[PDB]
Amino acid sequence: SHMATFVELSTKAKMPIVGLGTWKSPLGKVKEAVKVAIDAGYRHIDCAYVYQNEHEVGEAIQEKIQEKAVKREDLFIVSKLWPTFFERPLVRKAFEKTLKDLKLSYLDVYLIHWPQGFKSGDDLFPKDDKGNAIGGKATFLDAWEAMEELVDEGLVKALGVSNFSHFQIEKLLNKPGLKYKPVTNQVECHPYLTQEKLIQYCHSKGITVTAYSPLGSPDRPWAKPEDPSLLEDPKIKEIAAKHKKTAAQVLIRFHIQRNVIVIPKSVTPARIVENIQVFDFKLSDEEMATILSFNRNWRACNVLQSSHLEDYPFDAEY
Ligand SMILES: NC(=O)c1ccc[n+]([C@@H]2O[C@H](COP(=O)([O-])OP(=O)(O)OC[C@H]3O[C@@H](n4cnc5c(N)ncnc54)[C@H](OP(=O)(O)O)[C@@H]3O)[C@@H](O)[C@H]2O)c1
Repeated sequence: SHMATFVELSTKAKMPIVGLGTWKSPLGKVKEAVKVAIDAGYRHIDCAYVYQNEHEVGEAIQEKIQEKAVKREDLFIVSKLWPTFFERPLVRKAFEKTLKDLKLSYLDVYLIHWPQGFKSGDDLFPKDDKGNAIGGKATFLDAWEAMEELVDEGLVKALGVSNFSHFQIEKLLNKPGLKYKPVTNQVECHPYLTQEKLIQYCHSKGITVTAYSPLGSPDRPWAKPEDPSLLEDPKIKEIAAKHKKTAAQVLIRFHIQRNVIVIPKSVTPARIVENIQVFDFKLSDEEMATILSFNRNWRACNVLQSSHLEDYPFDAEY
């Protein structure tokens, strides 16, 4: 039986430092994966409207509660608002659909998924006549305002952001009449993209960081063979064997020792268990410095090249 360390948020709520990622987890597999994760000791699940698997995640959560395998109060469920729903009435609708699918009465954290607003309508990925993303009417500051109302009504415990640069976080914090501060910024992070400056900034403002794609998202559709590959990095593997651990476990531990929340995804039962077995070893200061030195400023997940729209996050240095 396993328990992930708590990272305290600015609201005093406790966020498990390891959670389960659910992106690309297919229907027919994610239910069992969540069941396995909960049995193994995971209490933090990372979800999203756009992953379109939340109802299956909801079933597994409900069945485990009925089973008395776990209590709601000890689960930590995160989902995300997709940018085609930034317009106020759509925030509540998308949120409601997420909450129904998940079979919950509240979410622990609700994130802005991506800072650029997209055209509303039936398409989740609106493009023009070329494959160019079409922007929306509402900005992420508009969406936030509607999201704050969710917190006022007890439906969500805390808010956060995903894929924000420090400029965009600045914009959020400086917003007039801000009711709630983000408790986390969820961003890609791993040894090829160390986010030293972004992490430094977020921490200085009492904002935690959640590391996504910590294994380098090998199952991402657009992966190319020549693309750098963290799980096969001989230097990572060599630090692993010294601790009698797998590479995946080092990659996960790396975030833990920087106090960064981390959410590796798997639908494979043995890997789900292996991924939370990371509290029984410690990387030395030297080993941490070596891994930090692998930074390549490489983004595994950067399929959105919508730099024509305002608030493209990745043009900024951090
Ligand atoms: N914009 C955003 O906010 C955003 C973007 C991307 C991801 N995320 C979140 O972060 C989560 C994690 O990122 P990600 O899904 O991109 O990828 P990732 O967790 O870095 O890697 C997932 C891949 O690694 C494999 N894997 C898992 N554990 C392994 C192990 N112990 N040994 C070997 N292979 C292993 C998985 O295989 P199997 O599943 O087949 O075992 C899957 O192919 C996502 O699921 C999502 O919740 C958020």
